[PDB]
Amino acid sequence: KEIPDVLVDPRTMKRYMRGRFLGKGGFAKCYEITDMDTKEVFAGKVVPKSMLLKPHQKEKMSTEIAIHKSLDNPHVVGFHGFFEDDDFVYVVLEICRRRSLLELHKRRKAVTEPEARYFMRQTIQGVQYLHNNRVIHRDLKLGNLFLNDDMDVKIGDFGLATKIEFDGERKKDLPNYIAPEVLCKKGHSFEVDIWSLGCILYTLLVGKPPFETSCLKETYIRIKKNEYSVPRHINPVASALIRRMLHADPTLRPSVAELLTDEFFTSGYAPMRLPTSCLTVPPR
Ligand SMILES: COc1cc(C(=O)NC2CCN(C)CC2)ccc1Nc1cc2c(cn1)c(C)nn2-c1cc(Cl)cc(-c2ccccc2C(N)=O)c1
Repeated sequence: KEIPDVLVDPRTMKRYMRGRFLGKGGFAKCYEITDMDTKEVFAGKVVPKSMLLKPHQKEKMSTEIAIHKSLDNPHVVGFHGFFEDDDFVYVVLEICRRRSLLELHKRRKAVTEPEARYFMRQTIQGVQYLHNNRVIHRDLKLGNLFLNDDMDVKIGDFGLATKIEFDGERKKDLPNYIAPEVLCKKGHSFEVDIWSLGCILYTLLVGKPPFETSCLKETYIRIKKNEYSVPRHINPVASALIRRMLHADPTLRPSVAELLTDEFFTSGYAPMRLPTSCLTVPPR
């Protein structure tokens, strides 16, 4: 079914002109949308109701919107309202004009140490806010680390995110870099996100995923067993941090707060801004 050229809500009663198709994710298709009065530009996820004909799936999306709406941080995707007409359910989000950290990784392979510091730093900051407000992301990947014209990392996609309700809650229900305890159904918590970060750091510094195999089932074996190695070519202080962040036992992975203070960040060069050049070539 045809998607409207102009998107109006009812709510805020603003008109959104559907512009260039940016891409797709699952059932969602994302278009660049411009505010018809203010000319301000946003990135609107478009989901058809036909995708959420089930009440079960319809929840997962209204769980996600619930959490995202409450968020407000320079390292999280700005949530800017949601609405629906009869055919589609729309979500209006912060435009990130430099794709994600994936497209960067694929085009760059291994990035330099001082870069990964900059990207980790920023990502871990937004992960902190998330944890401070009692949220777990649970599907942290390079495709979720969005970049804008300033090269700022801005965490997105909460389709597998939950918010903890009581003190020491352990979650059992239900992703890319899933932790061992997510697999063994032993019950997960805040420390699954640290594992994703440990992975991301690896993937960045090394140039390939740590549990990267051709077969899907093979991957799940690799993780459970704790089957990885950091190539000798990596800085010891960096491999060290990587190894802690990937520890088998959840209760020994570093806390979000303990990450920033770690030698890795505080030992070598850590630039405060990166040029757009980095999207294709190493910085000089
Ligand atoms: C303006 O900067 C952008 C350029 C491009 C780009 O280079 N597109 C090319 C893709 C291939 N086609 C053939 C030509 C155009 C994509 C997204 C941009 N910006 C952007 C995207 C955003 C957001 C904010 N800003 C938010 C918030 N969400 N998304 C978002 C969300 C989901 Cl679910 C999908 C996708 C998506 C768009 C394309 C490919 C892949 C994906 C993908 N699956 O991640 C994007």
